Amino acid sequence: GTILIDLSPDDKEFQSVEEEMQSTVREHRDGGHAGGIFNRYNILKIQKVCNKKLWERYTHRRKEVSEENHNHANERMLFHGSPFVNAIIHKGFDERHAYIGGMFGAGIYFAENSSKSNQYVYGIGGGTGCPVHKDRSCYICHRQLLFCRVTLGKSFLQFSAPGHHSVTGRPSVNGLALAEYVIYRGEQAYPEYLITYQIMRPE
Amino acid sequence: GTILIDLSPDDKEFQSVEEEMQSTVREHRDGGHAGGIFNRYNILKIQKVCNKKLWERYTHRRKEVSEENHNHANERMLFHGSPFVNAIIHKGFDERHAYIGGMFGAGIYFAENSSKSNQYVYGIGGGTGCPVHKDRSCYICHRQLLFCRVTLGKSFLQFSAMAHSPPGHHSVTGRPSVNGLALAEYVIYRGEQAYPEYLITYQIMRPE
Ligand SMILES: C[C@]1(c2ccc(-c3nc4ccccc4c(=O)[nH]3)cc2)NC(=O)NC1=O
Ligand SMILES: C[C@]1(c2ccc(-c3nc4ccccc4c(=O)[nH]3)cc2)NC(=O)NC1=O
Ligand SMILES: [Zn+2]
Ligand SMILES: [Zn+2]
Repeated sequence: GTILIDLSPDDKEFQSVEEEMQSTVREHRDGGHAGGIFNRYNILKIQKVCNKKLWERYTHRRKEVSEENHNHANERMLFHGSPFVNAIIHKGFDERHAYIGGMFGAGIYFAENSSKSNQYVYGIGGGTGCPVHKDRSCYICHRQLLFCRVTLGKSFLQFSAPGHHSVTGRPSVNGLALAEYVIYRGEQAYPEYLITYQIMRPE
Repeated sequence: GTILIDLSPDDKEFQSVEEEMQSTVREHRDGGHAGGIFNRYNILKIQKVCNKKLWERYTHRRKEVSEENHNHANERMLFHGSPFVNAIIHKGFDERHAYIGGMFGAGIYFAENSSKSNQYVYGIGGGTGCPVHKDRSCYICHRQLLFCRVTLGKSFLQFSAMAHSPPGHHSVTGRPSVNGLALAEYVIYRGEQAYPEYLITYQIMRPE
């Protein structure tokens, strides 16, 4: 089903996805333990992820949700990082992609902060870091994030210090952090862009 | 200078800290008024607090106390709840964090019962409860406690009915004399005598 199409760096679509990726980088309270130390990325590639059957699975679920929420899908574009980005662009999101111990309750997690999703590229907590150097802050190995179309519908607003289709994990302390979100059905997200980058060591 | 490092639920360090939380829940004489009604917590996250500077400030004070007490720091792990948990992990403890009207005197209070420290998450007596529902028994909103390394030194034993250190003492141990299920509470006078080692984020859990 799945084909990847390169966006040229000169394409406006490449440029708006890049800018979203760069501009939603923030400092993390772990000092970069999980995701490494950086303020921006070297963007290597941006690919549109085209799969007709996964896309129809998304629009169909989107429909159902809009119709349970006064015609409002409450659709966002959000980041997702995972060691399973390959399975996801081929087979779609599903239960095995759910973060069981997630801070806002078991489900599939998405972030407004690209740098938050970056923390999960090598697994929970950055796991053991890159597979080549075991370096969570590796500046050499290439990473991927997905920039995804997510249907939130009626979102349960949860604060950190049934009748809902998602949870919004609002930040409270950390007046720097953006929102995180959780869906319970894989069909409510579609992995539209695949972004290959390095994190860049600061000056 | 503070960094917070997540511990994994599979880490035995995570597990020891959680069990310390859970196993020290008790009934309170307020029926849950200040801290809410619960028998256990839902632990969302445990982070180690790393800050090289506050840590040296802690150990320098501990050595002093230890020496003044015949080489016994009398160091414990104790809970602390406070609306200012975020400041404390950055700045450490100082006299801003002293409960002036505390039962065992003006100073900085620590509990062996996690549920006792939980009564202070939203202020003394639980203030007006969570910032969003104004509900002191809120089962939805996230709370944080600190589990801290605390130097007692020579501790003055004070019995209860339930500023400046006492004469040549480095702390007070407050021991409830009526209720023997209640565990001890402690007071220090110097912020440097405590280090916030873990930050635990949790919800109290509704019982059935
Ligand atoms: C590796 C895996 C997992 C866990 C969490 C995340 C993840 N968690 C997040 C939490 C907050 C914000 C973003 C993310 C995010 O982009 N990704 C990704 C994959 N853990 C798991 O049980 N299934 C997964 O797919
Ligand atoms: C809010 C504040 C305060 C007062 C009491 C407590 C507190 N009091 C306790 C008393 C007994 C046992 C534990 C605690 C405990 O964990 N925390 C914490 C903060 N009052 C204050 O003057 N400074 C504070 O930080
Ligand atoms: Zn590497
Ligand atoms: Zn609340």
